Amino acid sequence: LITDTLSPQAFEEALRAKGDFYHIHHPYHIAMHNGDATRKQIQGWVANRFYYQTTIPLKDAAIMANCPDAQTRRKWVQRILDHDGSHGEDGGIEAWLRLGEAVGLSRDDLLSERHVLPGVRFAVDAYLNFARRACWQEAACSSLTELFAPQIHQSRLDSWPQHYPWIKEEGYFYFRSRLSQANRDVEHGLALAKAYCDSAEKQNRMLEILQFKLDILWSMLDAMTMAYALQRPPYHTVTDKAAWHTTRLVLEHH
Amino acid sequence: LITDTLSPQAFEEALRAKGDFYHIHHPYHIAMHNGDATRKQIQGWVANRFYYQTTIPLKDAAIMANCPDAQTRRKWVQRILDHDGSHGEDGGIEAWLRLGEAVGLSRDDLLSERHVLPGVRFAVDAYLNFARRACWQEAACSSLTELFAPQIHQSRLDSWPQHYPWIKEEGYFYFRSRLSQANRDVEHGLALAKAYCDSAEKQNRMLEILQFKLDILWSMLDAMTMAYALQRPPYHTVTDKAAWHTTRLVLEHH
Repeated sequence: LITDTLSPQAFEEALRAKGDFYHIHHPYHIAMHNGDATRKQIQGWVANRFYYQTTIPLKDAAIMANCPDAQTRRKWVQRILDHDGSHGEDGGIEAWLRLGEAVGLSRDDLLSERHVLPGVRFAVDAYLNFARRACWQEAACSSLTELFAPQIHQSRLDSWPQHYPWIKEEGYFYFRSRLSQANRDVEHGLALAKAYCDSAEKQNRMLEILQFKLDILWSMLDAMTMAYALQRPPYHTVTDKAAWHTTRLVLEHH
Repeated sequence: LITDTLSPQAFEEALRAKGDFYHIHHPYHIAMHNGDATRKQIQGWVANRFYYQTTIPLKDAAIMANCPDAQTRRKWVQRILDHDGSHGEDGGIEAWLRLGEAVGLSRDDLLSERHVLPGVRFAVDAYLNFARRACWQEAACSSLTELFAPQIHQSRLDSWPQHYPWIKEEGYFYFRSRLSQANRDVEHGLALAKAYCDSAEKQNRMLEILQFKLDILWSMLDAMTMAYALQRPPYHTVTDKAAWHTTRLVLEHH
């Protein structure tokens, strides 16, 4: 807990220390990364992670709708361009679609969202809903967990292909290459947090908002663990079929 | 799937069939009902279920804010009176607090919401956010899962006191009695569904909405399973203390 307002520098260090809770320390992430995960588990990860990615532009658009500052909006929309693709070219979403096919899932499998677990949906939807309601500074700042991402790993040829030979190399490589080409300022979140949180009370609240964001990523992986690692998907005691809801009910009729 | 529009009485039977997916069929509920749950699992269940219970009034008020029909609102508001108490009298929320005391938790433990798991929080908040955005008819109809609740928590000595004699008898009896006195019309959502859902398209959508409501309840028990039955609470690889966010960010500063 903070009593005396931290300085921009020490506040940056309180923010970065939340990195210890990043989802890379989740066992499901670790099993995947070590080559220990099964085919079902990989495919389930890609299909559920896909839901988080197709929601990010809705979430960025929500922030912009709450942002009366044109200069901020000019930087922020690059996040939407990134995912959706612009100038008639392909974007991040197309990268994730290429990974799906590389791991053996079809375009329609991913796009339909049919394999997305309720637990994943609720966590991801919490992110969107926070961005719809919170002030734009607070919602924008929550994007700074992106600073905890790996080294953009490539000194690892012994990492995925190697570990999972059944994954098609063409697709995987298109995925890694579309993503290393992002144009969004991954730092904007931190710069904004440093400028905006200029009192003890805001700084403490921002650390809680960061915690919320981390709780979302971790909770996505809990849901995957239950379903694909522990044999306990929703309703397993009553049916062997997938029976969870499959619709973004508030945004689409059917 | 529904092909051609079902009659009201036949549509009712399709809604009732979804009770096969009610949360009483979840392993965590079964273990509690069977006498095999631990004290930590029971305490964790009361604390997390209490987050759901304190949210119901907010969700019912969100329905009312979207309902321009006075006649509906006069029935709906009794749900709020049931939960919060009226004319000085106590209400269902006080019954849950007594249940918490009865299983060994303090009122501050419950009221503070500090033990609520993020996975429970995200599922419960998805309910409130659906009610805030969906048309009032669709949001109201989801309350019909209350029809699936068994004989209002009562059986010939098979219960909780014989399996868990450490449960305090005063609190427990206050809980069972105080909940039996609710005045809300639990059928209201089912009567509105039969009147409102008068096409195949509405019927199928309503079935998906009920499924969404069922997925909430199941997903709350998944998160409790992960924390209290499988020793995998959030961040268990990095810390043994509780580090999840504990604040309803969009409704309270701290």
